Amino acid sequence: MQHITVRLPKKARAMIVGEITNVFKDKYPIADKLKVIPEYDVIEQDLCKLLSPGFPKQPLRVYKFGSRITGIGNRSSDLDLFVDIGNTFHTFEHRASNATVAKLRAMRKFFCDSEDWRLINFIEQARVPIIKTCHLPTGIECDICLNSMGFCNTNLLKYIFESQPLTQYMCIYVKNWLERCKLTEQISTYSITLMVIYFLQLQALLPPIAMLQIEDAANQAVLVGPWVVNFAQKSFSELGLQQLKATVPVIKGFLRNFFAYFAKFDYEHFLVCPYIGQANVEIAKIERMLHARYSAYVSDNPECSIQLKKPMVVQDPIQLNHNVTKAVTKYGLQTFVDYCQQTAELLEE
RNA sequence: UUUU
Repeated sequence: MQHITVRLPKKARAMIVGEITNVFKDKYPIADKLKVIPEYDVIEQDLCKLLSPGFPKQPLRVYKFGSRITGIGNRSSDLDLFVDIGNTFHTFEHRASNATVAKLRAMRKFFCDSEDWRLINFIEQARVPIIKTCHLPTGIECDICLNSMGFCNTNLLKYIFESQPLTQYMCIYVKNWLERCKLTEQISTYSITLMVIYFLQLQALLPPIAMLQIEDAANQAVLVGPWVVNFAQKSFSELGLQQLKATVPVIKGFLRNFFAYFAKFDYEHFLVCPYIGQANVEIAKIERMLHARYSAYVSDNPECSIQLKKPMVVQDPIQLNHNVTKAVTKYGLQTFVDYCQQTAELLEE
């Protein structure tokens, strides 16, 4: 039924037509508090204590990432953890190597055997293989991986959210909207975070990521494989970008325009592109617009170019070969677009 | 297809 709009779910409708204050009165203070709590040090220490003996004579470092750490989490959020065993931080594996899978396999029995951890799932077939486990002393669910890129984009999001808090409020709202619309199986919280970032770049409220990664005498790249993962941490004052105070009216107006924008976006020809950060970035052109390391990387890993023959293209701003929405279907996109359209209408005054 |  491509000729009928998919009706916005009632659970979402009640939240939209409900006051914007109710959305945040509790959620923003909680999310900001959860960026740093002492439980995370316990988890870190316990994870090192656990795994060290299993990898003697190898450096071991734990890096926390994901929605808790960036400031859009809630009490039921997982904590994402990158375990770096043997200085793997700067190694990129689009799909895990057999050596990486072997390390993850060896880690599994440690969580099983420890009374401090409940093994929930062992997912070795994923693009980013993970161990899902509950840290029992704190009750916090942890996703443990061997891939540094999530930590890298977390540090970027943190800089963005701290410099321009409107971004953080918007991501908390749209995260909740996605859950109430039952879209999470297709569109992740991370995907819509990038969409918020791109929308605000178009409003001159956030920099293009590429502009933060100019390579010259004063700035060199931190490379994870071919990807530039660092960025200049300049004040927005120096970048020439205004910094807004989030108020309920300001937030509501930006959300209305956000949903209006993605309701009318031409997903057939354009991609959401926070790297470039400019309007109307063509799917047909993006691959020729990236740094020379991208072309070299694909030339030597030809099945690892960005997947552009997909209904919806949202490019990760650091892992430039990753369309984070590659799993969205034609009907999933129609659903999202229809929900955006109806949400924009309900936010009008 | 499963982290971000």
